[PDB]
Amino acid sequence: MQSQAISNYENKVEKLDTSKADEMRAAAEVYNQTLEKGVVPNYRLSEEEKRTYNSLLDVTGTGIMAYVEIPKLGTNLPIYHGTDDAILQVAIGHIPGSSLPVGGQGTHSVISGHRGLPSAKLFTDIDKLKNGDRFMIHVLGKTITYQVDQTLTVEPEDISSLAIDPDQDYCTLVTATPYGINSHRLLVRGHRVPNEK
Repeated sequence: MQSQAISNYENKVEKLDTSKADEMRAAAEVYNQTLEKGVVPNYRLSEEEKRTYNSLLDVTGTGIMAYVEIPKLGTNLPIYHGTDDAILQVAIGHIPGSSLPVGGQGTHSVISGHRGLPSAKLFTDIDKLKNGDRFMIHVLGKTITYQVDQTLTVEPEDISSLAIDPDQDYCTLVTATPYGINSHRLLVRGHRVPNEK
C-alpha cells in the first residue's frame, strides 16, 4: 500500500525530464522564500493559499510530493499534501504553512503522522531516533539528508519550535505520543547535512 504508492511516485519521477523536475522543485523553493520567518508559524491557510499549496509538488494524481526514508527504523513512507484530510488516516502528511520538503537555507518543513489511525503505525518508532541518526527526503529525484539534533515532547498547542529560522535548514518529523489520559506531540528535528555518496 505504502510500498505501491512510493513505486508509483518513483515511476512518475523517472518519466519526468530533468528540466521539468527542476522547474517543479524550483517552484517549491520560490514558494518557501515567500513564507514568513522568525515567528510562530501560522498554519491557517486561506482558500487561495490552499490552491497554491495543492498545485505544488503534485507529482502523482494522489498528491504525493515526496517520500521519507529512515534507514535505522526500516521506514519508507510517501508524504501527501496536508489538506488531503482522509488519506492522513493511513499516510504521512506535510503540514501546510511549513516549508515544502525541498530544503534550502531558511526552511523548516514539518511532516506528521499525528492524524494517523493507531493501526497505521505512522512514525511509531521515531522515539527510537537519537541525535546523530539520519533520515532522507526523496523529492523529484533529489535526495536531501537530515541529521536528528533535537527530540521534544510538547503539548499540541506549542508550535514555537517549528518556526522557520532564516539561517537554517530543518525538517521535523511529528507523531502523537498518547501517555497518561492526555495526548502529546513528539517533534524529532534534523538539520541539513551533505548526502552519503
